[PDB]
Amino acid sequence: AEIEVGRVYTGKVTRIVDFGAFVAIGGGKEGLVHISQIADKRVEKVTDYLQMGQEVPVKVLEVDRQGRIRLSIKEA
Repeated sequence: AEIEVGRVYTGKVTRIVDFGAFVAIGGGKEGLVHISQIADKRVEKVTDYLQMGQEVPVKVLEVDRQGRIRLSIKEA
C-alpha cells in the first residue's frame, strides 16, 4: 500500500538516459537519477554512475503532485 516519505530507499538501476538516468525501487514505485542527480562530483556521464544492475542507496527527497518519486542518490 504505497509508502511513506522521509524514509531511505535502495534505488536499483532499471533504466538510464543520455540526459540523465532512471531508477526504480520495486513495489510499484521508481526513482530517477537524472543527469543533475548523482554525486557532488560532476557526473557529466550518467551511464558512469548508473549501471544496469548496480543498486545504490537513496533518500525519498519527496514527491510533488506529479507523482514523480524524487529519490536522492547518496554517494555510491
